[PDB]
Amino acid sequence: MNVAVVGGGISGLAVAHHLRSRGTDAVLLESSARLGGAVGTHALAGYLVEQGPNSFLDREPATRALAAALNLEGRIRAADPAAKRRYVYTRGRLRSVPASPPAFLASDILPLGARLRVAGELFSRRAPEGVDESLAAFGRRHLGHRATQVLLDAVQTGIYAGDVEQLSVAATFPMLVKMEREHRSLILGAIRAQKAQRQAGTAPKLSGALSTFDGGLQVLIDALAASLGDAAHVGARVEGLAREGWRLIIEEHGRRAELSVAQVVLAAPAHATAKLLRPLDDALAALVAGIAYAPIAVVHLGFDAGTLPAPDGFGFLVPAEEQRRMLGAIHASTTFPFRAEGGRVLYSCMVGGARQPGLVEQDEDALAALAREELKALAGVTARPSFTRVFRWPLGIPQYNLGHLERVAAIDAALQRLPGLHLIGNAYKGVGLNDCIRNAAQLADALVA
Ligand SMILES: Cc1cc2nc3c(=O)[nH]c(=O)nc-3n(C[C@H](O)[C@H](O)[C@H](O)COP(=O)(O)OP(=O)(O)OC[C@H]3O[C@@H](n4cnc5c(N)ncnc54)[C@H](O)[C@@H]3O)c2cc1C
Ligand SMILES: O=C(O)c1cc(Oc2ccc(C(F)(F)F)cc2Cl)ccc1[N+](=O)[O-]
Repeated sequence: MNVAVVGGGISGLAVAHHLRSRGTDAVLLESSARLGGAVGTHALAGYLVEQGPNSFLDREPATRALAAALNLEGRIRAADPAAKRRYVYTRGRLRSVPASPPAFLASDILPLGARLRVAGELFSRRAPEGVDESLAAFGRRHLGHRATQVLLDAVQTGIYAGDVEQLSVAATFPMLVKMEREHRSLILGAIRAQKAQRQAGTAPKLSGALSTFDGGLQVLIDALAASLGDAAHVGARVEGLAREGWRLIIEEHGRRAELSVAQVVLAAPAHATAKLLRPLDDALAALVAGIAYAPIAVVHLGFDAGTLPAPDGFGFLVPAEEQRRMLGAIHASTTFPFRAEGGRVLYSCMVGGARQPGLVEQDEDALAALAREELKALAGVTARPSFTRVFRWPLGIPQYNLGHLERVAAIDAALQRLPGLHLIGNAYKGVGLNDCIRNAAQLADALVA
């Protein structure tokens, strides 16, 4: 009858909520003093600043179903007035990322032969057979070297803070690999997909717009916390589990307690879930423990109204070949004007990632100085900030590197030999908010069986 959920980030919260909304009592245990995990918005100095995540793409049904179940649909906010441009630092300046194929062919984002080579994606050679090919290898084959170096590397940085040479395209971009399987060429697949839809409606159509909530993504967290209420325990570290069924040893209020449930859902990060799995299956815990994370810091810089202009666009990204100490920045106030009061301008700068993890081990003063130097060199920002807030995440973002899918497949096969045990979270089948929520609901539905 009962389920324990371990971990209270978006995945754990969404699993417990979906179980309870279908009449399965779930208890959730969070080791921290607060729910949310990576998600957290802070009201400071006239800003709403985001701990980690800033937005979701309003294209996932599960996230809309969850907002509806939580009476949040009217609190969903779209991606700013202007602010539809993306920039990439390449060849000495911030350069606008073209949004259409005709704008791309006329653009200076890449040299002429390299743009012509992107059009030659029509003639892409077959994928290597039976090979878990990298993102960078995938790009060279489809796009050319220049487009991969600067453009695909940028896209990858904004989502995973990873290494383009190490990421599995099949794990990181399932839909690109599927289109490749069906159509070889991505351009061909798109032409054909447009033909298909243009040949022949109850619920409203999802815009795919870059979205958040009126008070940040904290609104979603506060709402899950209020929905679960007593069923979700804060400052409850799980330090053991074993068969009996399933018994959890919990450390709440500085003391030991025990809990007995029919089924356990582990929604903690790979390193923490591996620690719990070790006494049950050493080989399984090693698989789980082998999932790499990339460290990441966010440096928020607030500016008094008038001291600099409002930066155009959602933000910018910087390719690894540029050999810079910053990954990119939002443009938080341009994108979402409600997250800053009285004309104040907020940048949220991202530092670290897979290729420079050591920068995240620096102190906040040094990270703020780094962000200011880089923002000067790349964006031309000379003004002095009146606000500074640094968050460091050095358990960082899961890296779906070569061999990831076969790892997760072997993680799944080991879980079958352990009835009533289940994994969920950003480590396995999707890093983003939307993936976590969709995967969370899908597990919850399958448990009521
Ligand atoms: C800076 C950055 C920017 C991001 N931007 C975006 C973006 O804008 N869009 C997007 O879609 N995604 C974004 N993400 C990714 C996304 O936010 C995360 O993948 C997601 O929030 C992770 O949720 P989770 O529930 O799976 O894990 P977590 O949030 O890490 O939650 C796991 C929880 O389990 C707890 N725990 C660990 N051990 C125990 C224990 N033994 N007992 C009890 N509890 C335990 C931890 O305290 C933690 O709170 C971003 C991430 C980073 C950090
Ligand atoms: O969403 C992006 O792709 C984007 C992300 C940025 O910052 C990050 C946000 C989140 C992460 C994450 F998720 F990897 F932690 C990395 C970075 Cl560099 C900056 C700029 C952009 N952009 O499109 O112009």
